[PDB]
Amino acid sequence: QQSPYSAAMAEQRHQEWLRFVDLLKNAYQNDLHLPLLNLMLLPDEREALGTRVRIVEELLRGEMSQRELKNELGAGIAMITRGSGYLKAAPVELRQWLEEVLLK
Amino acid sequence: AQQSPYSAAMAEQRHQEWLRFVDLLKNAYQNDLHLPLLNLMLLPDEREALGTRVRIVEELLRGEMSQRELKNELGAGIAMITRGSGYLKAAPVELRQWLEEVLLKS
Ligand SMILES: O=C(O)Cc1c[nH]c2ccccc12
Ligand SMILES: O=C(O)Cc1c[nH]c2ccccc12
Repeated sequence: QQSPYSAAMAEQRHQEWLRFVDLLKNAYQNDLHLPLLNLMLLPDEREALGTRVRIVEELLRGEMSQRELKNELGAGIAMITRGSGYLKAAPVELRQWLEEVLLK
Repeated sequence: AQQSPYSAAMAEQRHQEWLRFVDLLKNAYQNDLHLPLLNLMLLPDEREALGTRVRIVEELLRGEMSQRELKNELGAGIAMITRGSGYLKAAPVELRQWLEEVLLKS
């Protein structure tokens, strides 16, 4: 069970995360998101984000086989399992929107 | 061409994929879906790293925190500070100046 120490540190990390999220929100409103994201994310991390969008899209579409996900997107079985679990755990508003925007 | 066709084709596919992510997140913010989208797209440790990198950038721009404090408070050793400082130097000055206004506002 978490202690006051661990709870304090977790809340501090949460606030730091929200500060990043808000900084990026504002960057988008001032057309500075692209250079901000180049500063805050390494190239391989940006590549991972682009690929993960594809994985999510293709999991929702349901047409690509597991072998095709691996060959085309580099997503092996464990990554598909994790990604599927993230989708299942996402709030309904996010899943509905992703279906609307990624499969349109 | 700057790159051979194999490398160029893969780079342009990655670029298109990146822009798709950027646009998706742009719209998520507008729809108040940014938090769940980022929880889907980033692992917990990756989210923590982004929170910490904001603090490193802030403290590098502020100039007050020492090298030892950067390591002991923010996990940033000498090499990481050098890398981060290099990213700031490479960024457009417009971004740097905006970061100073936002992050050092107080
Ligand atoms: O260089 C790294 O290890 C990751 C990284 C990406 N953007 C940064 C900004 C400040 C400090 C570290 C990083
Ligand atoms: O599970 C991972 O290794 C990384 C990851 C985070 N969000 C994802 C969405 C889809 C596929 C993989 C990931």
